[PDB]
Amino acid sequence: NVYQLKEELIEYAKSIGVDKIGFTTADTFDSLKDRLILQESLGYLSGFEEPDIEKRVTPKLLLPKAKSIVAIALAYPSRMKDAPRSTRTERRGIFCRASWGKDYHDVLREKLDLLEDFLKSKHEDIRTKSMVDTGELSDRAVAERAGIGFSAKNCMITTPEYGSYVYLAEMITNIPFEPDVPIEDMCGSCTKCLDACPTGALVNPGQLNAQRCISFLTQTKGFLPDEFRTKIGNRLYGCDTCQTVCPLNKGKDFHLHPEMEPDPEIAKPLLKPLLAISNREFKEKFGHVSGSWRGKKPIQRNAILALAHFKDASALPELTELMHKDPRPVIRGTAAWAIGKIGDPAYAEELEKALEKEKDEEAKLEIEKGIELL
Ligand code: B12
Ligand code: SF4
Ligand code: SF4
Repeated sequence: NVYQLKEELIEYAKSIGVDKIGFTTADTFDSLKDRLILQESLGYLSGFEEPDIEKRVTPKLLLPKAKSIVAIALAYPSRMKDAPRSTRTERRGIFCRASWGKDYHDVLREKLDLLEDFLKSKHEDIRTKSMVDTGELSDRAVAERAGIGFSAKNCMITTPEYGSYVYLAEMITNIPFEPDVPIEDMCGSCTKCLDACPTGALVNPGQLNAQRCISFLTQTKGFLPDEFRTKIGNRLYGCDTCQTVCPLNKGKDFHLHPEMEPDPEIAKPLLKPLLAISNREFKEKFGHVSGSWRGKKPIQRNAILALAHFKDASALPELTELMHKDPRPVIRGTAAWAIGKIGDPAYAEELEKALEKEKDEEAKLEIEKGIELL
């Protein structure tokens, strides 16, 4: 009976798109509770995590009389088809693979709704609650305890077949499902991702300092610390370095979902046109990816940084214009710093005037940096 519903569940989920499905109890995550406290004690959290730890570790708190959690995983493409090249005159920024195509929040929400629609169709007083959307449980912890994948040294849930290139979601039920078994850790003594990390955010195997992680830094709205401005590179959103360097991700590129296929002109877009994009055009071009949930402001800021990284002298006029005209202190200051970083002394005069007019001390401080660089 219960076993039968489980088999019909697995069978149906694979037919609608789910690449891997797992089962676990609705018991509390004791090891997670301690880790969250420990990570915060060191200040290693990102601030994007859910504040209340109690809700994060107690499945029975979110859903009364719950006895199981069903975890799913969807593999996403790692290689882009017909990707344009970042030429000298036309530099391009890059979005992380976890932001290629349609937002995985919407895709995974659609799959769980069907899975809930499936359980309700049986009409057996079944109660569920999708833990996607927002956002309390630890998707990684649930996945590991449901045999979806093992927690690798780069904090990534790594599947044997699809590697780490998978989106995770789960659904709490009141069904006495029989749990699966956590798979063996296949990292061994390898430490490639730890050394390959540009900022050394992976201070320890399976331990991340999110404050140093580029993936988090690209999503911040304030000024980026100078120690990271030269290490962000051309990344507009997210960072795939500790995944691409991984041997378990070698030869892993699944195109099993058409809506996940990246649009190469927005996945790897030209840097300069992003400097002059409206709110309307941004929501139209990028509003359907995951990397737009903070707005255009952090992305535009990273475009300026990426241009200063490339020293695109042809961007100097537009950078100059943003320094004087843009209503955002973060943009004005970043542009000014970029102008100095590019190293064209002809624009030194225009930095001077802005320094007089600027009232925001942080932006005023950034202008003084660009002046120094010349
Ligand atoms: C906050 C957040 C971030 C933060 C920090 C993530 C982090 N590493 O802690 C930032 C903004 C940096 C980030 C980055 C990324 N993230 Co993110 N992020 C989240 C979010 C909202 C919560 C994660 C969290 O609470 N982390 C806190 C840590 C402490 O716990 P945890 O990693 O979730 O759980 C593990 C640890 O606690 C560990 N742990 C427990 N006990 C112990 C004991 C020891 C000794 C050790 C060493 C570890 C350990 O085991 C748990 C299971 O693996 C989740 C969604 C969700 N609701 O879970 C997505 C999520 C984790 N992120 C995801 C993605 C895709 C990414 C990026 C790859 C995006 C990108 N391309 O840049 C990077 C990866 C960076 C990296 N190397 O880890 C996916 C992961 C998919 C997968 N297959 O695993 C998730 C699950 C979103 C989703 N729904 O699919 N993200
Ligand atoms: S996503 Fe990039 S910055 Fe963050 S831990 Fe991985 S390699 Fe380091
Ligand atoms: S690079 Fe090595 S240590 Fe890092 S996740 Fe891959 S196998 Fe594990």
